[PDB]
Order: sequence, then structure tokens, then C-alpha cells
Amino acid sequence: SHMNQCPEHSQLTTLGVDGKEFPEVHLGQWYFIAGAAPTKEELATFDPVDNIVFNMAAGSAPMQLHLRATIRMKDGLCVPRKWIYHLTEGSTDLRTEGRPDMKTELFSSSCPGGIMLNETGQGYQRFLLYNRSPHPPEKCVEEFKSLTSCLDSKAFLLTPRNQEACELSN
Ligand SMILES: CCCCCCCCCCCCCC(=O)O
Repeated sequence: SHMNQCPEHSQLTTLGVDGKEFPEVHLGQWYFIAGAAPTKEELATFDPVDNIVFNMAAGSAPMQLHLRATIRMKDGLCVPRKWIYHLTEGSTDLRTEGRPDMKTELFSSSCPGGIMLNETGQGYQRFLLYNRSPHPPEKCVEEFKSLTSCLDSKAFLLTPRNQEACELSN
């Protein structure tokens, strides 16, 4: 029996020589590229968004990362966000304090310079695609849509990225 798998994708792992290269390898800037979810409503929050730039930094205490983002809305306005992720020994999963109920799984990406998140939470799930480049190859994005659709997240949103990034700070 055959023809019943989704394209190859793997969860990031802290295993193997170079395992403790997580998280330092992923620090720095990222751009939001696309989302996919079981329903359009799980992506609705992104509909007035033109682009988002993020900066991930080492935290102010041991197992913690500082995330900063500025959202360019389609109306030109810039909205800054900030939060803290918590890391756990031997895992690449992210947890944020609101709430203990949600987790974020990290997956490797066919996009060079890309990463995919799988966000799980109360009554919802969505897949989120980021890249170091604000303009990764269209093929990367097609592959993310094809993968997420195979995983039954068929509602898809591509961020337009027509306008300049808002300023962030590193
Ligand atoms: C150390 C892991 C680095 C992963 C890089 C992705 C950086 C951007 C994360 C954005 C989080 C999504 C926030 C949201 O759901 O609104």
C-alpha cells in the first residue's frame, strides 16, 4: 500500500553532533511569508496585513528567547509586537506564557533560509512559513501550500509584501 503520504518534512531536532546549535543558528531577522490552516478563520488575523518582519534574540534569562515584530498593515500603519518564548532542554518546541495550552513545533523547510511553524492551541491549528529573505522563490511557497494542504490545512494566505517593511530594531 502506497500513495498515502505527504511530501517529506521533518521536525527540527536537538539530536546529533551540532544539536546545541539550536537556538543560536535561528537568531536574527525573519519575514512572514505565508500561512495555511484547516479554515480561513484561523488565518483571519492576517487579512489586513501586508508584511511582518521579526527579530529573534537571546533572552534576559537562561531558557528564553525575545521576539520582536513590526506589522505593516495594508493601510500603511506599523504595529510593533513583542513576546517571550520559553525553551525546553532537548526540544525545539516553543512555548509562550499565554497560554500553557499552546505550543509551536519547528519544521525544516524546502526553502533555503526558510522555517515552518506548526502552532497548536485551543480549538485551532495553523502552519506558518518564514524566511530570511523577504522574497523567497515562488517554488518554496508552492511547496509549502502543497505540503500543508496534504496535511489537511487547505485554507491558504500569502502575505502580499507590496510595501516596505516597518522599522524594527535588532
Ligand atoms: C528559534 C526559532 C526561530 C523561528 C523563527 C521564526 C520567527 C518568527 C516567529 C513568529 C511567531 C508567529 C507569531 C504569531 O502566531 O502571530
